[PDB]
Amino acid sequence: DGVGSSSGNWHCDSQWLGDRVITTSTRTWALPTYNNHLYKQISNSTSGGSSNDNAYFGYSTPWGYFDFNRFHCHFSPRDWQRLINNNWGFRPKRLNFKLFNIQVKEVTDNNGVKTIANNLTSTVQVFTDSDYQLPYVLGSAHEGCLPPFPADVFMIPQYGYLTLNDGSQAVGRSSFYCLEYFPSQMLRTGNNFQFSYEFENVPFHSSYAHSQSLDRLMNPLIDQYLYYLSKTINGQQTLKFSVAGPSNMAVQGRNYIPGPSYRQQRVSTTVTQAAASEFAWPGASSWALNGRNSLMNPGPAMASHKEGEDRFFPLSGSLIFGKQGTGRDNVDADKVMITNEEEIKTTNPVATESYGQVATNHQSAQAQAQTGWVQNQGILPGMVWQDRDVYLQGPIWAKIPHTDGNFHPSPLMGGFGMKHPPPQILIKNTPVPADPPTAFNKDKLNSFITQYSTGQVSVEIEWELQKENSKRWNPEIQYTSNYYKSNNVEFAVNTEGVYSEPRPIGTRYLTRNL
Amino acid sequence: AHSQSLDRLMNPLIDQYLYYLSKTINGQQTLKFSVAGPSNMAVQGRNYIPGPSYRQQRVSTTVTQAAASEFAWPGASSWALNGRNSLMNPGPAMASHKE
Amino acid sequence: LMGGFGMKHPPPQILIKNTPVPADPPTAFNKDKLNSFITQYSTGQVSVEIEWELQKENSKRWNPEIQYTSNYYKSNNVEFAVNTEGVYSEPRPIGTRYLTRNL
Repeated sequence: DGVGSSSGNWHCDSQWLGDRVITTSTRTWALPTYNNHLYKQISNSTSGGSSNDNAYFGYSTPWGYFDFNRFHCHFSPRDWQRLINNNWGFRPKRLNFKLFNIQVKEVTDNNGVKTIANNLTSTVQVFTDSDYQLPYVLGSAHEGCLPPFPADVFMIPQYGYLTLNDGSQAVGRSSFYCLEYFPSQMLRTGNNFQFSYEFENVPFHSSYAHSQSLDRLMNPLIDQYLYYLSKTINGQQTLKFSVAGPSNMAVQGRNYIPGPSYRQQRVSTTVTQAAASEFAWPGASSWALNGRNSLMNPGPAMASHKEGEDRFFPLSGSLIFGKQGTGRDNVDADKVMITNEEEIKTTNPVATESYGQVATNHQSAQAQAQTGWVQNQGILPGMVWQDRDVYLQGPIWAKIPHTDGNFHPSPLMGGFGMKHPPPQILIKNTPVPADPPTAFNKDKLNSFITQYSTGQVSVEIEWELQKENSKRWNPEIQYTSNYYKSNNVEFAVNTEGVYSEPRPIGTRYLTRNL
Repeated sequence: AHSQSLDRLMNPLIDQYLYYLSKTINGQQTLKFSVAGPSNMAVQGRNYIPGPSYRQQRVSTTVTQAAASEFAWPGASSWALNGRNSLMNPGPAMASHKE
Repeated sequence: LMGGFGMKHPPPQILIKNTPVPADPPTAFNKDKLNSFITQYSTGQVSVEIEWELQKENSKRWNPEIQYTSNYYKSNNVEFAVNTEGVYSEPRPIGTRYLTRNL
């Protein structure tokens, strides 16, 4: 429109209908100039790294991008509490995104002092990768998302991507992408940008915990009409059979079995434990691709620990969040928040235990029957399992890789897997050259006016709800704040205005039968 | 042919908001955690993992290699059906060799 | 208890704030919330119009009523006016109960 007219209003609210909840969040963003308007080839050689498992090749772009792939970007703690305490499931339906109130500033430095002024004629470029023609980086748990607290002003992360690499070198199959080779809208201070997106059909997330275990689905009062091998010896091959009943539930015939497993090493959170060695990488569970070892993290959805063993967690089978103010490198256990998936112990195997035992020979009068531990078990017919729970500060969705085949493409870090997820939204400040020389020079200009941009961003997502119809008589487990006095209110600001999330919040508090 | 690898789908410029177990000992169970970022891509959390496998024995096409035994059948990867051994051929789709 | 009209739904609170305008951010991404802002303030005009309903007096009282009135006697300043330095002052509290009616 014009310089003196706002191009949008501040929309931040949650609307709770019967089977739907609509979340709207608005944030103020700041966008600097990245790479000084240049594309730069990057690799482990340019970052000084030399281990082959950490080798890479790719490019850093002068473009930024908008990321809102975390639940706390849309749900307040109270809204999250309502969702998890009142619904058996939820899933995103549609998306509305807006950019408005664009403000481009120029920075001039004379001597140790910088002056900031408006550049009303400068432009900012925005486009969406609706055709998914660029590498998708929103499927990784990267920082730079919209802040959970609406009052926080955030910096737009720089967009970068990786391609095929051989050590620090590239190959002929490696691809280079120029983001200026895409049509993009150019916005001055009076312009705004908006688009709508429809989520593809995805299953409802399981925001419930099973009230029954897979091995306890039988009637505890009635025998089965099936027999099991009880005895074998007299005290001669004396085969004896008995009815499987309530007194021996472990040997009863069952129609379904627990889901797959990929065993994790076990770590205790108890201080004054002596470790026998440094094992964080040597003892790690891991998968190899083209000679590169990657850590299995978080791996298949498995129960974090057995009943009563909350002190143990899988070495890399659980999401680890950092508390507010936590450092980047080598922080203590009390500075991080270790999530656990104990709710899925009713259907999924324990992460730090073998799946089971399998016969490994033919027993005879000369050879005793032998069994072997199954540390990793693939998918078998009749298996049932629960996917990893999602969290308030955890990811929402991920892009299913474009491959010939996949099985249960639920993101392993939690969330909804989609072939066509919300498109990447890329933003960049248009370069503004400084005064050029009065004589023609064919070289590309390298002198630009120092600029940055700021504005507001709004994203609205409609969520579909799956209401609970339980006939359970006794009250359910519910997420609740603790009344006991404390120096600060949980999920609030401190005396210095710092917002903090004191604990990870799952979704599985209500119960339903298996 | 894919222009990206499954273990290199992250942004090479931005850290993850997830932590991994870095250290354990002092040099006492001293648990230490660090942010998974571009400097250590191998330990970053990932949503998808490579497909299944059924390991094959490795053969070199280079002449003047000495083999330790006749292994074309004894070293073979194989599946059994009703007491009959059949060669795993060509088996699951797997990369023929490393880079 | 301090005087006035009690309402379950009084005039709503009107809240106003200057939108923060960040200063120049660093050229390398940092996940922390921005703490460098351009120093700003805002000014403008505000208008409020209120319609009041009146209850007229229908007294049959014969003698004149008590009325609030200014005092004619000379003074250095006019009551409810500005001083020589332009300072406006309210010299006394003024109630509302001067007219009379039967009990």
